[PDB]
Amino acid sequence: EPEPQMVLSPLTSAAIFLVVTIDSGGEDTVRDLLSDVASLERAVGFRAQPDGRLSCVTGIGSEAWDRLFSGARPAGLHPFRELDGPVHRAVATPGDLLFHIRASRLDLCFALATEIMGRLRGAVTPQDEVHGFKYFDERDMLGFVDGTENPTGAAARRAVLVGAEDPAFAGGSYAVVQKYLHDIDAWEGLSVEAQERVIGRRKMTDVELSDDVKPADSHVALTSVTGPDGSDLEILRDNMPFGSVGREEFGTYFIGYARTPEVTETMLERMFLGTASAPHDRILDFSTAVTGSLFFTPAADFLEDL
Ligand code: HEM
Ligand SMILES: [Mg+2]
Ligand SMILES: [Mg+2]
Ligand SMILES: [Mg+2]
Repeated sequence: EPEPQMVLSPLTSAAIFLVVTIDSGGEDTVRDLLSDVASLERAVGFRAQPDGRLSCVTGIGSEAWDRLFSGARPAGLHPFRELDGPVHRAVATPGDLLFHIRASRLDLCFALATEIMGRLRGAVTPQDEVHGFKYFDERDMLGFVDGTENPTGAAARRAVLVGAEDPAFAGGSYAVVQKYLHDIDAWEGLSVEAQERVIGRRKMTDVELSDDVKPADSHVALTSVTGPDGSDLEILRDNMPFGSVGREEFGTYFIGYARTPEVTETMLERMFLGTASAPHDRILDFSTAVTGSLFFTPAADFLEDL
């Protein structure tokens, strides 16, 4: 019965991440926009189907939820949890609404962002806006393939969609965003083999390092999580490169979706606070988080019915 938003998108070479705060008294304008956001997605995207692949996933933050709605809330919806590691910090930054806009073309993303922001004029203040672009063969700004071990099909739906554990919000998901900037000069001072040690995969061929070679403080080791029952705890990432050459800004826009924030926050805790065998994730020695926000992306029928 409950239809998910397009959390599980086919691959898209362009994206706009829009994060805004809701102004005092902007709630009615926001509720009106939420009830139309699927209609606007069809209005912009339909004429470019099937290759356009335009979608918007709309998220609401914990504080914004309690300003917009009354009664029961999604069981896991809280402000992003700031992590204060001995070396690396995951900052919490303002954000009430997320529009995760993806397509095969930036123009479609741009036109939908314009229609959305057009309707929210006078009710919201811009916080963050990133225009993301596919970078060669699905690489990120560190020169590694990014997305390889994402779950797909049924395994992806089981990892990202709320079900019987929170029935009133079935078909929703939890999105965590962090905008990362990379120290490309420091990164380029490492050999390819030193970089592979940091990530935990081979750079050109994208083959995972063997169990006896993969460092405990590699990115892949610390973001590989097995639950008590033995099965892998997974998230769905759609990381997007961005930047500005004049400002020497070379970034990764991280977005991770999970059926509970506990899986994503377990990964972040291992990365920023480490484990018995790792001080922290070596990727953070080349990567600074400058935002951090958590959102609930409800079933599409929750937004339509407002
Ligand atoms: C800081 C910028 C980031 C970059 C540049 C980055 C890059 C990558 C790369 C290159 C891989 C290996 C290929 C793949 O399977 O996708 C990877 C894997 C992964 N990343 Fe990250 N990542 C970043 C942040 C994060 C964060 C913040 C999390 C979680 C909160 C995360 C979770 C994962 C997971 C779950 C995998 C799959 C590991 C596995 O099961 O094999 N990443 N990432
Ligand atoms: Mg990609
Ligand atoms: Mg530099
Ligand atoms: Mg694995």
